[PDB]
Amino acid sequence: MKSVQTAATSWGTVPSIRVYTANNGKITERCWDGKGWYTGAFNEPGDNVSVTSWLVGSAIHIRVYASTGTTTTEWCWDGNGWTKGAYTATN
Repeated sequence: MKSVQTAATSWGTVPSIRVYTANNGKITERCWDGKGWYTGAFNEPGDNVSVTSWLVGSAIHIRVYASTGTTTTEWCWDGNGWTKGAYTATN
């Protein structure tokens, strides 16, 4: 059976949770901050997704690795929007 592919990260004690879903070439984001799931700003092409995040003090930083074919693009959240990161790999 086919299925979408997800990746998840969380932080703090509430917690905040972010769940990324790769579905038929598109990666979208659902978010929890303690009071209901909502659709996040992240929307980028990809058939596979992984994620990691870390705090610096109270500030969250998220890195999402979105892959199409042999190309993995890193997307970066550092508090004010998603930008493309420096990640490269020779796949």
